[PDB]
Amino acid sequence: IKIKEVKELLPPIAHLYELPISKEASGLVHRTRQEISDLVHGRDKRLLVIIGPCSIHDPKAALEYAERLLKLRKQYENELLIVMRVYFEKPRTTVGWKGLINDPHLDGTFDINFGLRQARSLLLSLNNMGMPASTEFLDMITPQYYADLISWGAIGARTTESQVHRELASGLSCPVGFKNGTDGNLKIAIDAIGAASHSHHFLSVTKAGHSAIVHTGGNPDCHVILRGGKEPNYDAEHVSEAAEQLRAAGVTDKLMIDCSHANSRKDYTRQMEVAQDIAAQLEQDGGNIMGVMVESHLVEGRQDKPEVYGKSITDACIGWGATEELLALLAGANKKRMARA
Amino acid sequence: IKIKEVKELLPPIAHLYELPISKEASGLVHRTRQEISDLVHGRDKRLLVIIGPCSIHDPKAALEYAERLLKLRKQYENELLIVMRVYFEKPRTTVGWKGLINDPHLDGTFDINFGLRQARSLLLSLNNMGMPASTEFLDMITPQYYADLISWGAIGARTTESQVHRELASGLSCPVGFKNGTDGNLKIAIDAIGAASHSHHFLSVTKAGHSAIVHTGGNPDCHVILRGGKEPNYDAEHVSEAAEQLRAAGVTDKLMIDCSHANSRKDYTRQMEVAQDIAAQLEQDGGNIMGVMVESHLVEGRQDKPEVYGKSITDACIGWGATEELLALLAGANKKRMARA
Amino acid sequence: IKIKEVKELLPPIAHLYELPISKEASGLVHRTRQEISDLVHGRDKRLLVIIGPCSIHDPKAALEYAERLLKLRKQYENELLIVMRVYFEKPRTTVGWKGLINDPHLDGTFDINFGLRQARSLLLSLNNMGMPASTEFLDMITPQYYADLISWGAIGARTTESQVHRELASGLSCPVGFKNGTDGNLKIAIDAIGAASHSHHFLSVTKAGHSAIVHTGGNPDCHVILRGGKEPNYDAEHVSEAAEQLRAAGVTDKLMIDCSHANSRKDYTRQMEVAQDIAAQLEQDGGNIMGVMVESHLVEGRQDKPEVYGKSITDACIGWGATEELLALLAGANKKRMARA
Amino acid sequence: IKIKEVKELLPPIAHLYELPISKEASGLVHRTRQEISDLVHGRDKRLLVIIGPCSIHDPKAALEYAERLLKLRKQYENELLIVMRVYFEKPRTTVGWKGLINDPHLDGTFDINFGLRQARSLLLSLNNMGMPASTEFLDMITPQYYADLISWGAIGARTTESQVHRELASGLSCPVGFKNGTDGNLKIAIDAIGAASHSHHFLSVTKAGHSAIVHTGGNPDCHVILRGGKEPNYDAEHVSEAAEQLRAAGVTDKLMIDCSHANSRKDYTRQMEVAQDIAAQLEQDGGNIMGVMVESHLVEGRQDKPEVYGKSITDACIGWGATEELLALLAGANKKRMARA
Ligand SMILES: [Mn+2]
Ligand SMILES: [Mn+2]
Ligand SMILES: [Mn+2]
Ligand SMILES: [Mn+2]
Repeated sequence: IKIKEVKELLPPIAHLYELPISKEASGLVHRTRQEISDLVHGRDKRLLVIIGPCSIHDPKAALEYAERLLKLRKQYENELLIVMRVYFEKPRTTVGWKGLINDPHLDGTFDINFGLRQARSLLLSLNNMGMPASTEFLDMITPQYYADLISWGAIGARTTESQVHRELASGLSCPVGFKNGTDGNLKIAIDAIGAASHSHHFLSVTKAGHSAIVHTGGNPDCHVILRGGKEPNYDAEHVSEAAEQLRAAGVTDKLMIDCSHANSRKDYTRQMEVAQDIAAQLEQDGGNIMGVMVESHLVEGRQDKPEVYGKSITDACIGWGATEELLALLAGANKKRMARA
Repeated sequence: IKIKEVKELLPPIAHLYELPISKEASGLVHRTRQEISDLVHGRDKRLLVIIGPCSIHDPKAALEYAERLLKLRKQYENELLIVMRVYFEKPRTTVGWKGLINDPHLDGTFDINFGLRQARSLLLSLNNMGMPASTEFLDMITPQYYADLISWGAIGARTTESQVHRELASGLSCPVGFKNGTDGNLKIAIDAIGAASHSHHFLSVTKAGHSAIVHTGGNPDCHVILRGGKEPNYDAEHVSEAAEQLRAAGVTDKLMIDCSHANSRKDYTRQMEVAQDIAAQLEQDGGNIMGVMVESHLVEGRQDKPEVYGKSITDACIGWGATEELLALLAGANKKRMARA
Repeated sequence: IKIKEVKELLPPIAHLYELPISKEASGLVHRTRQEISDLVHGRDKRLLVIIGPCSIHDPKAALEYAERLLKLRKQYENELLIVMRVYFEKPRTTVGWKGLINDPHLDGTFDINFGLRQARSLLLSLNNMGMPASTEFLDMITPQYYADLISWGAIGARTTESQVHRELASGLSCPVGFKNGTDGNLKIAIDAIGAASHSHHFLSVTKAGHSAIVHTGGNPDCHVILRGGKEPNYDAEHVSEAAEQLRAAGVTDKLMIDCSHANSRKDYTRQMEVAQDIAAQLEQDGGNIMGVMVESHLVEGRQDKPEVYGKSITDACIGWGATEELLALLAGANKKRMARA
Repeated sequence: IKIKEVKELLPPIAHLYELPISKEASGLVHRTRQEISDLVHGRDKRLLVIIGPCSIHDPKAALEYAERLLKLRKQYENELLIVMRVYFEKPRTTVGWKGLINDPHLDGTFDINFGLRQARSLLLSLNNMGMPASTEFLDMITPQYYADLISWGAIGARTTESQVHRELASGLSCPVGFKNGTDGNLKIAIDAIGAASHSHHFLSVTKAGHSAIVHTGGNPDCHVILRGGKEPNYDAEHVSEAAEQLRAAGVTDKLMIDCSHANSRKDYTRQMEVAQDIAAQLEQDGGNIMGVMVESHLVEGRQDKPEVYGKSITDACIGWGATEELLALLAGANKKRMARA
């Protein structure tokens, strides 16, 4: 009774067969993961910029966004390592649309086989055009379908404390950022990095769709993300305090700052103020900052229904023009940080 | 490449074949779930008491504990509905032993097939002798191996905000309690009840060990568990405030109070003080209280290595004598509440 | 031990997702099966003609063959029910190429996943143009990949006596012809119809690639195929004797005659002689004949290597010109049989 | 639609977990296989004697039979290599009971999971007491459940010509005997050896119950079994003709003779007469003979319903006293053949 239906799911290998990773995508992913690892461990001083839509609901608008962003990725490549946000899985406060995978037709039909196909296809097209991709890993089974095409992964604020999410991260091939908790707790993200760096044994699902025991090796390229709590936590004093806590736990004291969510108090117009503060830190010193996150789309704001093209149906985003402004600000500031060497 | 090995896992059907649920277990589970549902919705005024070890590491001692507890379950049955804690999965702050399923030989061999077998076998013997069982559902795959034998489930403080745990709960056949967050946030637990009461579509693993899309019906019997935060939250004034919030979200305002963890501040001896405060609430009014949780074993305290029989290797528990005292206290207090009707 | 390796196999559902059966193919298949069932039980007097290549080794040629045969299928539709031979699985006397599924690139690479995909795709294109398809079911696992597209099936002379093939036939949705044995034993085909008409329990593999127990309903539309032994068995006397045996076993006394294999002494130039004999039987009486089988391709003969387009690499076939002749012979003869209403 | 239901099947790993092969069973199987291989290729001149019930329908009687046979296996070990017949799969002419796996309760309930469990359990008890085991491999999926416990396999007369059976044999770790066809055709057995000695790619089912592509290495230890046809084929003249044909095909000219089935025809006691003829051949020369097959039980004859203990419900068997006599005859004769070294 509590389970109304069990439905057919295609295993990852079906999608892999139709959409094998190309040589060029495979090289881009490999390189971008190493370049990000370098930032995490303080070997390079470019700023990782994870930027793009709160959520992907329309592949067409995503590829249009990617095309515009790719120009800026290239233009700023000596200062910034730009990776697009390509988020397919959304955690809700209670209920709501959980993302393109879970319900790609945006109407309660839950066509997950289509969703996974469409996700893999978009990620392959992105990597093929030269745009690497990032996503939040929320589900335990979906990652086998597309993790080979992801250069950087997030664990959400709502799952940073979760032991199964820490286990998942311990087996991912990409670097992973763990967000502080929804009321501001940083210690859980520091503890997550500790957990995810270790080997684990746990149950998962293979590429062929069958359950198995997996033994992971640990992920050495995890870091923390500052995304606000009851109050914002992006400023120099908060960064300095986090770095101190990170060092005391013996993990990397390089961290990423989210300009959106609780750092902008859920007002997309405040993302630019955050980025201005970060720019000012980078100009002064800013040695503990390795990255920033930005919720950005073609058109600003949000809507309940997907009426307007290139506008978020989840958290409100800045628009394109404001995106060019914010990237130019961050690239100018980091150029100065990098020259201080 | 961050995956060191993938190992063979027996599907649930293998364990179900060797250990089918008996008529008597099945009847006990079905009726205990309905009895608890009645407490969650305020139809009955007995107190649900979830009591037993922080963790199971030794089935033999668990059965000895269960035989003692069964006499009290019977004695107090008009005032208390006593259900044993049989927790096979432990969330750690960073790393550590994750419980009997994950590493039943307590030595880092991760014999999960044996662990699942042993979990199911203990649960079946418990239900067969008349003692119903409760556990924390932490892993997404393990529950198909033994959920049929569980009368009440917990979602931990660290995972209440996790969407995949809310989805799990929405498909469970037992009532589920959601703990408030580790620093005291209640809202996430109230939100979880909202989420878990609804229907979801998500990926899970069948009894045959294959991935599938599952469509759940929603769980109408979820409630909150007060387990402390930065400060304890067990007293009347916290109960009253939680009840108000619960009513404002339109969900059940009957809740459970954990005498252990952050409500005792990690001093097991304080579980009795908490239970005394609860008793005084039940005596004065206590209409919003439907249950208590208690970490109890044969022998009090804790130890790092499993040297002493019937003594915890995880959180410190009260011993058997203090357990008899606490249950007498709660039964006398509730008998008065119940007479007020 | 003596297994050199185990390799990844996509389950049927992967192929069904990429190549769903169309409305029109589904209607054609349903219709053709009922029409054939009518022949098997003597409800209609058209002649079923199973005609085409010994084996498919080039889908392009097969589609060209089909487009030609389609014009004859339409032209003769009141006298003949023409169904194309689309055989993907070949039994060898010892070793040799086992067909397009087993080794589609014809070079010992055994790309079975490609082979299955290609088989399904050809079958679907055939049914979509209006040509129904027939095949030999030799393998126990391959049928789930394409049986939905097959209007008539054979069990080979080498497998008619095999219990696992009889079981298979008992669960197929198409009519099935059982060949007499390689030395001329007819009793095993009669026994096979008996067996295949009954319900069975046995092990098989689901559409999802998992082993299971299947309980079949029996196949009421089975019949015998006369294909020679030590000596040919196509003549009136053999037909009369077979009919008698069939009636004595209580099964349908309508049978099919193969013009090729041991009835032509493995000499493709002899197929026309057999068809002439059959025509003479239809002209005299021929009441126990419901069908013929013919090995036919664009170009006559055979070759060891696939050098010449539209020429067999297995048993030698008659060419297109000889095919037009044979069909016109059979249609003229059956028109007369049918007019004796 | 012609599938009335699909039912749950435990994979081999479930049975392997409850009944792992012991060290002693594993040593016995390994040793027996090699010893049989030595017979097949003429390195040792003991006679393989495959002896026991036509079919196993009662594990208790089978173990009692094995305890009696063991004493003779030991007594005759320098002359004879005695292996018990433990046949769980039976090919029927049309329909009938297909053996203990397919329907263990002998009542049309088709409890295959119980049947596979019982089969494995008996085979393990037999190997543990020191009695090695032989069986006919008829089904494609069942072997994974118990082949590890089999020292010699047969392919039946009915399936010798079947390509999927030849494939199966190519992947078996035991020596395999192929029977001549039901009407006496020896060539198909000789062709089967050729086939089974080669490497093949085909679809099969893994120990975890999932379909896969398998690549076999070929079985170098196959041989022919003379089991009669239109006429018996056990005498010196038939053996000499078979040896010649075997040598002309370039395979082993050491063969086995079945005393039962079409060699003894309608009189099971004629098995003794066949064995007397074989003994006389061994005394005279008999260089091409490497083994015999005998259908033998505690009690002679056969019955339709399993009313008498230790009596066949399939083909009629000689009784225990005749079994002692036949073994003594064969051992005395072979002792003389061997002394002519
Ligand atoms: Mn967002
Ligand atoms: Mn605890
Ligand atoms: Mn042919
Ligand atoms: Mn027999």
